[PDB]
Amino acid sequence: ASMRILLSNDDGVHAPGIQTLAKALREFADVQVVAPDRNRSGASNSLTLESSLRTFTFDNGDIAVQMGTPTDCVYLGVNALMRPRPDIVVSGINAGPNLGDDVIYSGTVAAAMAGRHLGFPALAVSLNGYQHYDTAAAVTCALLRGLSREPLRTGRILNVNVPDLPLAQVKGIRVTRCGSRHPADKVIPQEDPRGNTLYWIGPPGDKYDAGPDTDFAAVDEGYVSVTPLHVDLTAHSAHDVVSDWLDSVGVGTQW
Amino acid sequence: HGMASMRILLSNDDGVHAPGIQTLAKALREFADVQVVAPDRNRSGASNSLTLESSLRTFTFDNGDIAVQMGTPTDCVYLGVNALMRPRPDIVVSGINAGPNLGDDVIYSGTVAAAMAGRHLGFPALAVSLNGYQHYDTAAAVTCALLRGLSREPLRTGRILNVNVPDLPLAQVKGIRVTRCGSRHPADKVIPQEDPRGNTLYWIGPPGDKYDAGPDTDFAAVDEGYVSVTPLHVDLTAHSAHDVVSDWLDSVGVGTQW
Ligand SMILES: [Mg+2]
Ligand SMILES: [Mg+2]
Repeated sequence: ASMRILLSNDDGVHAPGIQTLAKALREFADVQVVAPDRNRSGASNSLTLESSLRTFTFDNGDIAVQMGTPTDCVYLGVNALMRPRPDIVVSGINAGPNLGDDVIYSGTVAAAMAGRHLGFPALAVSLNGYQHYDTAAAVTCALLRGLSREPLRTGRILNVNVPDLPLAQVKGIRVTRCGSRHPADKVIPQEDPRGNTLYWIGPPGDKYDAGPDTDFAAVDEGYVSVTPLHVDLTAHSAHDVVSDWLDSVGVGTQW
Repeated sequence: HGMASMRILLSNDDGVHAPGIQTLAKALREFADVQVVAPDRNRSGASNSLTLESSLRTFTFDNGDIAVQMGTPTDCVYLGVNALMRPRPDIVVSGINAGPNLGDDVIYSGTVAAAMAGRHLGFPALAVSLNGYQHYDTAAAVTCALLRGLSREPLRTGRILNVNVPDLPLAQVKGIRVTRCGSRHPADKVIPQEDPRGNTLYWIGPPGDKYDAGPDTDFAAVDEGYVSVTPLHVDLTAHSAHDVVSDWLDSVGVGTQW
């Protein structure tokens, strides 16, 4: 009768986002934290395959995985560290948005995606700023109460982006689709003291597809954005064009 | 016709030293202008990860190959396209990977991620994976064929092609199928291993069993000795769930007062 939540993030176990959320969730749910030991923004859906992973348990039960990715954390949490397995994965609250085509790089999104085969759809929660963690926590709690009110029948992952506003100013929720950007192109070089050039990944590309039905627009307008995600990367609409193309260029056929 | 008619950024996730990338490099160099930009070590499992908290250093080998030190496959393509290469590449080719990248494994794949990073270029990017370790020459011939195809006629729709090659002599490959990604059961094994001081450390276990591996899937194509070609995109939206999620929110009163 009580929800059992595996809580992770990509900011790391000590981040205000995850700690604020953990506090809110523990009011009405059982919560196990399994999270990276440090900041893994940009970890996307990476997994540690070449080495075994070391865990550390804090006094309050929180588990940190040393050099663990967000996916590593959920993998260990679901398969080894929680008995019995969790009802759900919640990942967040992230410091900063996970919108549009940025989502494939997101560690926060990835931890949620790793929980896609559990009893409840996974939640990835990101704040569009750094101030109103309480607002994002309230939205998450509402969603979780929601999921115990009626089953959500389709969608294994919800990507939630919350405006960085006091709760009273959040206008509502929009169900959205992922927008997109032009390709990022600006690298930031910086010389080391020996005059060798090192390279920083620069800013994202300008918004391309950010119209009224997108996650970008919803957040800009002061709404919580909720996008259902899946892991199928197939571009189904391209099927026939590719097939005809192959025949036309004679690849895979003699004639 | 043409020893260097196409400019290729060649990357992988196994790293610059991998036989799969070196075999492919030799094959591509017969007709293309090839620049290798790849990880300095095996980054299998790197998915679409990228380095944000630190700057990246490059290392150039004697043959002109570039490794990005501690670089992920996405780092390599991002840097290769945006800073390192002149002229810029016409296309990204990622591979040949030692091992399959099929079904829902693709989102965790460093090989696929490199190709995905080149999706905005003149030609659609290729990720190329061999279903095993032996017949790199087979995967190379298949890759060369696709590239020659792209120079004969441009591909209209589809920005990334995920190519899986059966580990067979070329003569035994039956043909080519355009496929969709299948999917697996979740991996569920954790392999514990005590360190010298008695601490338990954990290894990620093997992939789950195939779940969706029917006749239209990448899994089935490879299993019956065909090259699988799946067009991929980066849009993670489950568009078919939109109405269900909307109706659901309303029915549970989340986001509305009533
Ligand atoms: Mg983060
Ligand atoms: Mg690999």
